[PDB]
Formats: sequence, structure tokens, C-alpha cells
Amino acid sequence: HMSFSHVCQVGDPVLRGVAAPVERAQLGGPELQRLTQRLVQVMRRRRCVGLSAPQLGVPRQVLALELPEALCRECPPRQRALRQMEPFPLRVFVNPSLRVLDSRLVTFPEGCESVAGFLACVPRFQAVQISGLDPNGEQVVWQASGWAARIIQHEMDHLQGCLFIDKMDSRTFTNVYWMKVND
Amino acid sequence: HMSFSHVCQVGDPVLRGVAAPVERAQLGGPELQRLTQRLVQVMRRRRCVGLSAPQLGVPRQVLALELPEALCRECPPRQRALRQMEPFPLRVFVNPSLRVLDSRLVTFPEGCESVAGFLACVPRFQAVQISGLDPNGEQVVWQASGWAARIIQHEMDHLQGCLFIDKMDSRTFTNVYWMKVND
Amino acid sequence: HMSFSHVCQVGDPVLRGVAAPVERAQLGGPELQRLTQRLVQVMRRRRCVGLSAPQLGVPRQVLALELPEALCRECPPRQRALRQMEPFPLRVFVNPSLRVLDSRLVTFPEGCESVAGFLACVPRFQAVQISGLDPNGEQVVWQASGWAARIIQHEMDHLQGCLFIDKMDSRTFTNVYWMKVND
Amino acid sequence: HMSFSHVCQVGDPVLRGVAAPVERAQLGGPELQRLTQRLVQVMRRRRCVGLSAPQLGVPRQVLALELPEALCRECPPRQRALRQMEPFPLRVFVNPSLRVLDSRLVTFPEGCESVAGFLACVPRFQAVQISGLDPNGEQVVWQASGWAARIIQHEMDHLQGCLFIDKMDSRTFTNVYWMKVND
Ligand SMILES: [Co+2]
Ligand SMILES: [Co+2]
Ligand SMILES: [Co+2]
Ligand SMILES: [Co+2]
Repeated sequence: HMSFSHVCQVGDPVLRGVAAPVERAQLGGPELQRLTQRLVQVMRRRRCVGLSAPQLGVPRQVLALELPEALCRECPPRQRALRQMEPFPLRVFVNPSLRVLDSRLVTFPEGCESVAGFLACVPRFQAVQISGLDPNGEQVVWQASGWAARIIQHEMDHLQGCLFIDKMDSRTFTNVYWMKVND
Repeated sequence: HMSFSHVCQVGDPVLRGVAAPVERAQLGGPELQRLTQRLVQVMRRRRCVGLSAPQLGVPRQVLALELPEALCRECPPRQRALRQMEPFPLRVFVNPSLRVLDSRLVTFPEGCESVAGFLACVPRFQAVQISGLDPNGEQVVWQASGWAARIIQHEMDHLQGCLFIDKMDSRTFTNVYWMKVND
Repeated sequence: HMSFSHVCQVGDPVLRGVAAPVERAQLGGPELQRLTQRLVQVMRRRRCVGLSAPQLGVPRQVLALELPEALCRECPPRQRALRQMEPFPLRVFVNPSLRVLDSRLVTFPEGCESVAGFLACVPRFQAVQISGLDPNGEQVVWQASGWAARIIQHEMDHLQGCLFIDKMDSRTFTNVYWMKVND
Repeated sequence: HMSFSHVCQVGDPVLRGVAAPVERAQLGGPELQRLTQRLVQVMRRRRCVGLSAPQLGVPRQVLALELPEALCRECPPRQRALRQMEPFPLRVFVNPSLRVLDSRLVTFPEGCESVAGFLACVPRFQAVQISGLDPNGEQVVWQASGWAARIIQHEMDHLQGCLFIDKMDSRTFTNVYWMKVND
């Protein structure tokens, strides 16, 4: 028993809508457990550090985030330190809200699994707090900074119908097969 | 002995530079003739209404525009009328400058052979004039409105290192395989 | 009212299934009319000469074919003659079958809206007959040669879960932004 | 300093040519050194396990392979074991030749930086020997099995103008945003 999943690509209106809350009657239930399992499976397959339900075609407020040690480790040390990229365990948020904790802007290239094959530089706040429910209805709060805060912002934007191309420095948009190099 | 040409894709720095002028001594010469012939051939093969030399990898101020009646007629007459699409003959401009004559903005979806496979709505001026040299070196001023004005602006933008993604309504960006249709 | 339609891309398993027949009880009915209208609208929007229901996510044996004079004339007359491209009116086929009338092979580049942005050369039979039902259940037959026969064979292949990449000369596969031109 | 590099995409005829050998006189030389440095830099930026000089536009018999432990550990351990995926240090080979040591075929999905965004299943031999020169002219022979043997075969095919779409199970070709998952 295997099935297919797909990450929706830009043009699909589900990516531009504002996702509906998960109804309380759904908390702790099998449908929501299937959705969270699916999100995490695709995230792990694609090695993407976060993913949201609208990207699997489900217009609900659910997102997952996970940054394993191996992904950080593959980033050259100087880049890792400049991007403040450090590992954190899996968190799934249902009906989350975001508050900015440190509004200083930091710009780095970002991509998106729903705009496959492109990167552009995007300003993001240095630190944010995400608060919401876990799939069982318990309150979860996470204050994060650096690269963790960027991923949180990217996924929360997807629940608002916002993609990185709405916020990018467009002159840095590039196919991934083009890159800057040292001479 | 046929040869290969390619249209450079976003990420290639040639699309973001400011094209150099063509020097007087090159006007009417074989190298400029080869370049104009290649632009026209590509433009006709791809059925694009305009193309610029930076998109063939050549950072020089040369562009070509042509809208055959068949291409207008393939647009549904309602959409054709809304877009004020009318045919025009081939023109090649060398070292052109643009003047805006009617600054009212008109918004429709536009694509770009150097961002293959996407469209987005882009506001453009209603009427403009382009003045420049032909490949032989005679001064031409071409005044146009509606869709022709839009194509002139798109190609002029390429010579200044500007792509439509810099000017779009980003919430309308889409892969070409997603579209709005009538119920 | 407006809605969105999308052409499923390679990877979607709907493109590799064998489409089920339309049941006699659905012939003439409103659900089948909605499907045929949608096919034709996408085909006219994308300027593709044929399209099949699996490509709109509907695993049923329905396809449509149309080559307007305008679209035909966008092809240079030399190339049009070489490919035996001539205009033909809209035909919609339900539960079609194909008979080969002239088994001689003809090889030219073709693309597919469900593998957006690529072409490759594919050998096709020179002449075929498609027979099936129109949406109202009337028996319809069309004997076609040249480019029309190629488009018939490409859409029929979609109903059997076959894409052109299964039959192509793989050394000729190319992004559309690479092309061979005349010196 | 700051310069751009790009991985050529399918359609560029450089990918279908047979790369020329590096001449004796060039071994240990500055031009070869520039090439090998560039190739390794691109390969490391893209995190691709292997890369060949034709893919940077240079039709010469030079390839590079490297699988650091972190990159390897991004693959989940069960898939890593199934694929016999183990880390290995950087090798740059000049004028390599390949000998098959175990002709048993193993099939897994493979991609290619010059066909960005797609995967397909490709059968490869289970064990091979690559013999060639290091950039200094020293003779190096590497006997490899499992996933390393796959990457060596893929890069050696690049030097002969062969891409993985020539050898794939075409019914398994997919955009990377479609995937099979476990329920
Ligand atoms: Co995203
Ligand atoms: Co353009
Ligand atoms: Co098709
Ligand atoms: Co490759």
C-alpha cells in the first residue's frame, strides 16, 4: 500500500487562498492524522525543512517544520554561521498565529517546493514566535530566530496565500542551474 | 550546416545587464546582419512577437518585433479586441530609445521566452514610440498603442536588464498549464 | 462564472492509466458536456491541436481535435507542406478506436502539454482512421493523413496511458528554448 | 571572486557530443586546473554527487565525484542500505575508462542536473572499475559498487554524449513534485 502525493505548483489557486482553520471536531482525529503524516512524509522525501497543507492541495491551517542535523552539516561552515542555521526537531502546528519578536530584516536566497527549480533573495524578520495547537489540541509556542524563523515565515505565508515571489528581490530570481561562483 | 541557437533563461547575467550600443562602424556590416537574421529566425520559430539580442546571449542594443495576422487571428476576437491586438510588419531596431506617449496603464498576462513556461499580469503603458536605427542605419520613429506598445516595452526592458517578473502583479504568476476558463 | 483548469504533468498517475470507457448512460448528458466544453476551452487557450480527458485529470475515453486555419498559417508554408499540415474542424470522440491505413512512418518533433516545454522527434503512421461516438452517441469516423494523423495518434496514446517520451528518439529530446536554425 | 556558472540543459548539443581527451601537455597545467576547480565548485554548490565537464560547456574528458558523509546521511537509513549508498572522497578523473566488474543490473530512480527537475528509473551495473588520471597525471583506479557505481556510470555516459533519458524506463519518468509514498 503506496499512493501518490504531489506538491501543488504556482497557478493552482489553492496556493493563493487563505487556508481555513481546522475545526475542533477534527483534533486528535484520523483525517488530520493522515494529513500530518502525509506532510511529514513529503517533507522528508524532498528534504524540505517545512511544508504546509495547501501545498498538498488541502486548504487548511496545518504546517510542519523539521531541520535534521545532516542538512545543517552539508551547509559549508561559514554559510551555516551567517544563515544561523541550526537543527531543530519536528513540530506540527494546527491553526497557528505569528508574532514578530525581532523585526530586523535578513536577506538570503530562498526557494519553494511549489515554485520548483528557482531561488531568489527574500528579506525575513530575524526572530518570530509561532503559537498554535499540536494535532491533539495541546497549545504549542515556539520562539525562533535565524534560519528557523525564516522557515516559519515561509510556511505561515503559505497559509495566508502568499508565496516567496510576492516578497523577493526580483533581480535575484534564478533557475537553480545558474549560480554565482568564486574565481 | 544548420546551427543551434538558444534563448538564455533567467539566472544568466546577460539578461540583467545593460546592453551596449552598436557602434556606427558596425551598421550595415555582416556581423550585425548575422545577428538580425538570427533574431528573426528565432522569433519566427518560437512564434514570439518580439525578441532582443541579450536573449540570444549578445549584450547589444538590437531588438525585432513582428505580429503576423495569423497570430492575431488565433486570439479569440473578444480577447483580441480587449487587448487591441492588430498585426504589424517586421521591424528591427538598433540603439532604440522609448518615449511614453499615453501613460495610462493597461494590465494583461504576459510571458517571456527567457522565463519559459510562466505568465503573469503586467501593467504597461497604453501608447509609446520607439526611435532608433535600422540595421542599415536609417533613423525610424514607430508610434504604436495597445498590444504593439506592450511588446515594444517588453523588448525595451530586455535591453535595460529588466524582465517582466520585476514589474508583474506577482499574485497572478502561473505555470502555463494552469489557466482560468469560462464555466 | 469562472474557474481554473490545469493540464496534469508527467508524474501524475492519471496519465499512465488506461482510461475507462464512457458508459452508454452518460452519453448526451450534462456531465459529459461539461467535460467536452472544458477540453475544447483548454485546447483553444493553449493553441494545442488536440487534448484528451486524462490530461484534465479525468480517466475517461474522450478526446478532441481541431486545427484552425489561423493556427495552421502560423507555421511557415515550407514547413507546413513538409509536415502535410492542413486545417480541420473540431471533432470530439468518445470511446474511440484506431485503425492504421498507411503504416509508413514519418518522423518529426512533437511536444505534449502534459510534458510542458520539451519536444522530441517521434515516428508516426502516415494515415489512420479514428472511429468512435460523438458526445450524443452518434457513430463518427475520420480518415486522416499527415499532421492530422499524428495528432490523432498522440491523443489516442494518451487514452492508453502512453506519452510521447515512451516512443521518442531520445537523442532529439530538447527544451523548447534550444533549437536548430538555418545559417 | 564573483563570476557565474551554469549547468547546460538538454538541447544544448554539447551534451550529446563525445568529449575530447585532455592532451598529455595539458596535464598538471593551469587551464586544466581552472576547469577542475570550477567543476568541483559547481558540484559542491548543487550537492550533486557527480558532474562532468560537458555539463559546464567544456567538451573534454573530465569528471568529478564526491559523496560527503552529511549528504549521505540526508538519505534515510533503509533507502541508504537498499541503494548501497556510502560516502566517498572527492575524485577528479581525466581521460577515464570504465570496465564492468559485476553486470548484474540494479534499477532505482536517477536524475540529472542537465535535465533539471525530473527523475526516472534507470538500470545500472552493480559494480564497475573507473581508471584514469588525476589532474596531475597520476594513474588512479577506483573499484565501486552500488550507488557509487551508478554515479560513475552516469558521469561516464555524459562524456560519451548519453543522458539518462536514453536508458530509462520511460513509464517512470516524473516531475520531482510527484512522488509515491507509503500509507
Ligand atoms: Co514554499
Ligand atoms: Co522577454
Ligand atoms: Co500530449
Ligand atoms: Co547528469
